[PDB]
Amino acid sequence: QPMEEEEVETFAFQAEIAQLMSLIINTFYSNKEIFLRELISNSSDALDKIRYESLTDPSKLDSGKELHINLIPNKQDRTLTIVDTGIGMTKADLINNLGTIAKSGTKAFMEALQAGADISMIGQFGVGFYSAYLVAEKVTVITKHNDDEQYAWESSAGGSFTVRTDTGEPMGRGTKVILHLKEDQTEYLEERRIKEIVKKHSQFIGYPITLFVEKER
Repeated sequence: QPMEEEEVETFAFQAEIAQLMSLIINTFYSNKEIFLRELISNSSDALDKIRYESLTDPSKLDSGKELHINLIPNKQDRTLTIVDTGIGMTKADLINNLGTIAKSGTKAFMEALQAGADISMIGQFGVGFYSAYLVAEKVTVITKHNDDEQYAWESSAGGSFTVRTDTGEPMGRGTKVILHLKEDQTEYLEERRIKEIVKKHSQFIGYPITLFVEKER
């Protein structure tokens, strides 16, 4: 059949974000497990936004009433996926919030980290997303907001990310963060380890969380 075409938009990370990513990637931190707490917290926040929005306008849940979080480890692909049915992101929200716009806490957080702060402090500085890079060599974010189409963001750091219209599995609404794990971080695909960390750091959450455990492949 003829050659297909797809548009891709490649963006440069804001300089301090790029520096933070570099620091996260290329420096040893213990306690890397907090990446999961941070992504769950972001899903919980996203779920809060759609829940409150929907109080006033219940048609915001036409894209699905269930408000929850699924964790999906895949040993074959070496990916841990965190899926929520939260508000999601429009394409503008995605490009804005995940890389191009300076974030208030980047500078202060890098100074803290160097000065010896535990990486666990990252969430307090509003840049918790980037803790993904403690364990993942590449992150893909799939997102669908009621007001826009489904988009895929991805980055392996190196100072750039891409956004394109997602040609993968449509979602009704929410965000899916796919962590392509580093070879030495595969413990985060083990159900016992995931359960240990969720229990330890994510007892707060306010929505149902479900771990899907693979039994065939």
